[PDB]
Amino acid sequence: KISQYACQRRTTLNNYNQLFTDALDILAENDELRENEGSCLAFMRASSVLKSLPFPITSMKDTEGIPCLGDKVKSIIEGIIEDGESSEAKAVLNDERYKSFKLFTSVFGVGLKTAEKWFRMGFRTLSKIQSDKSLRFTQMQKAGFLYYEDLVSCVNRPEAEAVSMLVKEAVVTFLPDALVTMTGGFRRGKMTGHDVDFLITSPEATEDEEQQLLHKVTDFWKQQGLLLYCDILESTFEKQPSRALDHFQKCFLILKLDHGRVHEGKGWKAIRVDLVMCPYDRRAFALLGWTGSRQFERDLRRYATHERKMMLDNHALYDRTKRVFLEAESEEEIFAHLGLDYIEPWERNA
DNA sequence: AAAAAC
DNA sequence: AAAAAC
DNA sequence: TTTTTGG
Ligand SMILES: [Mg+2]
Ligand code: NA
Repeated sequence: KISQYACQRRTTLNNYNQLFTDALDILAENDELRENEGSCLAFMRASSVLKSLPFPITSMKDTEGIPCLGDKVKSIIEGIIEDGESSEAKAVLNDERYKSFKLFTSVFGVGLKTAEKWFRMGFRTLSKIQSDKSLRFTQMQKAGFLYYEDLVSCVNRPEAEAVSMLVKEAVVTFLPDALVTMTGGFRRGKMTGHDVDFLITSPEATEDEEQQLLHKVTDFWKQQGLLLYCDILESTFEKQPSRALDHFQKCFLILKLDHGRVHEGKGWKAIRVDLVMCPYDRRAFALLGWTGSRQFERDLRRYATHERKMMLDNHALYDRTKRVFLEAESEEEIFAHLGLDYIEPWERNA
């Protein structure tokens, strides 16, 4: 029997139903842009269960017993089996509101609100936006346009590994005992990604040392002419669990990666890097949260509430019946507390 | 406000 | 048919 | 959009 929760499935990078999940991913993106939460969530769950399957869907009998697939999803599956394409998703791909949303949000610093504001102002290309004498861009959007070609072209495992070394070298200069862990998609065994995420924690660090680290590291890169963009968000952490973002201290950077650190034109590459500074006692929760994937986390939180009367987030796990916070030194302990079998990072690609 | 994250 | 999906 | 409706 296949579970409706991504956290009770193994989802590797081997997808047998990519023609189906591409269509569902487009329809989900279309409902996410039109804000429609309900439909959007059902398509992501459908697309997610299909990625977990150890076989391709060739007939409608192949959908029997698979959760998450209702009358609409089955109609899209039946459409792809017949013509080999989705008329529903092809419609969305030719739709100007989607093309424009996909294009505008692809800029670093432009989200759903700016993309819609621009689409309603009659804009359809990034060229017309930059040429427009009236528009005023945020320091973030100015960075996003200035390094667009570098950011829109995915980062790879040699580059991510070159960034990891660079991050580690900067951190251990200020905190020798610091543990730096590459999270996100790369930790899930991905070959490519848009950014490289990191989790920094230090057992021997003082409270002042934890707060001043991201400033010490970013100014160090600024002095070396490597910092292209920087935004440090201060910690709001305590801790009341609620039914988003993390309260950990973090920063969103664009780093200059010299080609000589990887194995040309510029001699460097603009790379989007996220650094998350977390207290040592909360490290497993932060590592479980920043590893992802989005759907895996959503289902970990969903399973915890609905099947266990527990509240999980990036900071802690709370048992609602025992009225106590559950302590964990590893991701394996969080899974244990939840009553789940451990899922390896490269099996969380839901 | 809006954006940045899995 | 109506509602909640954390 | 899917699921649940006294499961
Ligand atoms: Mg990432
Ligand atoms: Na964006």
